[PDB]
Amino acid sequence: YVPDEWEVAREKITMSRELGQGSFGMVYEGVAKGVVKDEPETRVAIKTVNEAASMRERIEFLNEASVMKEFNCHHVVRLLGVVSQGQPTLVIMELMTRGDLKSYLRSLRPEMENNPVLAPPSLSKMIQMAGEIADGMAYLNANKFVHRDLAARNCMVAEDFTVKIGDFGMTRDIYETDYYRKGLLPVRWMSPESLKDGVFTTYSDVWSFGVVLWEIATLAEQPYQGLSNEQVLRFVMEGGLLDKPDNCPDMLFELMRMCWQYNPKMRPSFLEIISSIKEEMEPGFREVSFYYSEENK
Ligand SMILES: O=C(NCc1nc(Nc2cc(C3CC3)n[nH]2)c2cccn2n1)c1ccc(F)nc1
Repeated sequence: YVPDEWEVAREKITMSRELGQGSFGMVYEGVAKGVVKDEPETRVAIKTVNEAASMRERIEFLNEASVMKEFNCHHVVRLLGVVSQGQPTLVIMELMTRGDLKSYLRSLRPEMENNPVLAPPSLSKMIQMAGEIADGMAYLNANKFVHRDLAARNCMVAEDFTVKIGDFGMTRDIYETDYYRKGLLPVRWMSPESLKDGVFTTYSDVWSFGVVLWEIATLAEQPYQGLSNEQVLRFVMEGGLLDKPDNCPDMLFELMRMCWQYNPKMRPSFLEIISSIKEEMEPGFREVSFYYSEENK
């Protein structure tokens, strides 16, 4: 691994409580100095590798993390720095206190005790999440990337409830059942063309986005529940679709349906998705989004 402008002296990092498991190891919260301009103390997340990992693994952890270096969008989790000189190997990133979107959605399901409970997210809360996710995705596409694993588990929730495209390749061992080996495919999120030809584009990311909306509307139920992984492949490739979740506003299901057009060319783009809901976005969206930025053509 070649040390970069992203290197941060170990002494500038403080690690406290653990947050949750990542791909190469436990993710911690803590504080960092000089990673967000000249801020002496910024709350950050700290990715680690298990100490008993080889030199090869540590380098692989660092190389994977480096793909994030090119991005700077309000609706994509930011990489802040890297600790590669000596051990433990660290990656410093924007702190998302509310965890992955799949865990956050699952935490909103009623508990089964006799106590009071928050009603499920309103349509406006669901649209705000849809817009922020679509904005991060429109940003990635403008930067010539195909995500290939867009799903609620790969989105993160901030303290203020802002949803962002999360850190890349972190949930394959957290949500094992969301992946199918017979490499590892997230079949319940895949477009018919990706299942048939193994090809992924922004239009297949759009398909997966529709699945993310269905996850939001069901509080992260498993898509195509009652179908096995092989049955999912067959059902989707034959033009089968997910049912409208009970109580899902038709407006929201219609957007899912546009995302699930069998032909990828007939699917809306992420910019097209945002445009259709922009009037419903909180006013700050016009100030922070890629959509309203100078970068959006
Ligand atoms: O890291 C993931 N999950 C573990 C986790 N992380 C939390 N917060 C956090 C991690 C990060 C960046 C990786 C450094 N920022 N904020 C957190 C807060 C509460 C419980 N958890 N559990 C993860 C998951 C999906 C996805 F797409 N990307 C990353």
